Amino acid sequence: SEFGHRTLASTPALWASIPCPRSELRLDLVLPSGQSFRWREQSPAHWSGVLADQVWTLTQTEEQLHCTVYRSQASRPTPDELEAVRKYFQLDVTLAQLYHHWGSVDSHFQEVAQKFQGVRLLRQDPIECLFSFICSSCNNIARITGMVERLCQAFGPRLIQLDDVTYHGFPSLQALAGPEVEAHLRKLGLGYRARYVSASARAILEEQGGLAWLQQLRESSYEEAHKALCILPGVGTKVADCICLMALDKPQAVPVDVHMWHIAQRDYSWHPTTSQAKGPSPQTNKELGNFFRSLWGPYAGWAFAVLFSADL
DNA sequence: AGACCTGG
DNA sequence: CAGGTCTA
Ligand SMILES: [Ca+2]
Repeated sequence: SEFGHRTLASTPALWASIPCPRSELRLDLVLPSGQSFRWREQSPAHWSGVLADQVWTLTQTEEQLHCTVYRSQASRPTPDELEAVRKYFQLDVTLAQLYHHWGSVDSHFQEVAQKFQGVRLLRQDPIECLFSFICSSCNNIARITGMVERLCQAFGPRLIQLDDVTYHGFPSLQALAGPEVEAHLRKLGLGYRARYVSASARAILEEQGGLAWLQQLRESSYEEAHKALCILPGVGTKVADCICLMALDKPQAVPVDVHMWHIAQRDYSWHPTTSQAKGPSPQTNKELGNFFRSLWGPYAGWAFAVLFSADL
């Protein structure tokens, strides 16, 4: 009872709730959908992972988001810890309002949205997001999830152990910039991605002014943030957009890839106007990005996440 | 337009 | 072959 991952039923006194309807958030649609790769459904409807440097288990009912944190001396989450959860799901951004706006300017969105409510954007830490997505090229969610997990066990601080699962905080820049990190990462199967992780860690710390340079990009504009991220090795337009959208508060960022094309072509009969090439390319991808921004508005990135989930 | 790294 | 990135 006092051991293993908790459940709302097994340790009722250790859970605290945050008012939140399923219409504003659906854990099963957000946590394993390629935004964050650190969440696991260790027990049906119960999701565990690291948030604000601690381990949490989350589960929801129709009107509540039940949270539980593991630190010593067991205890229900404090009002301040709960705010960290609220900020992580950016609960201040009302989904009902967004769905309504996107649904009123886009018939197709309104159709698919009906069955997929609760899809919103997580507000992730810049470092975790940068290196997690550096590992995203040529990999599916499952592979990415594995690489990120071994990377954290290897270079991340040990937090606590639940059952046979030991949680680790995400690796720091210092750790990732360490010597022989690349060789070590290759043994963990990160392949050529190992080099970018090592190279980007050292580049930020030794050429850009460190952690401050990254975090500070949140106060910077989307165009400026995107441009800056792109100098880092292993980070291109795609990864830069994912980072801007997921960690730098740039909701208008749309990460274009082949999947997005499939949707643009099938559900909007979209095709390139500016660039010559009629297939995916830097110039055409830039258009697709502008197309959806023009269609959905300031939160075009959030809107696509919805379609991205409806397409499973 | 290839090369870079591996399981499904 | 997979959500891409880098380079000729
Ligand atoms: Ca780059």
